[PDB]
Amino acid sequence: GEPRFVEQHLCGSHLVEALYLVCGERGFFETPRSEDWWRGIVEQCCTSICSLYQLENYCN
Repeated sequence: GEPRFVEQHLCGSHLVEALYLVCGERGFFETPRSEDWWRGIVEQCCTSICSLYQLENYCN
């Protein structure tokens, strides 16, 4: 029952800070992603709900 599996609404600064926390800047985000990739993250985490663990899998 780890808290990182609790889904929530990641919008605005919450989503930016969550990406810095679980995905980091070095590695995945060192290469710019696509606008469609960013559309899917906002859709799955801001419009819908996603967990920090689910967000980590988007960055592999």
